[PDB]
Amino acid sequence: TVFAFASMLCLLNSTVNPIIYALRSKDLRHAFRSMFPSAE
Repeated sequence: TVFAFASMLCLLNSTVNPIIYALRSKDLRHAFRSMFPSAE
């Protein structure tokens, strides 16, 4: 689904990435705001 990539990129990238997350660690950045349970 490269379209999902181009989309997430156009979105998650253009709207927040060329600042700090860039794209590395982004994987955790949003997942953190969308996944991290903080159990341990």
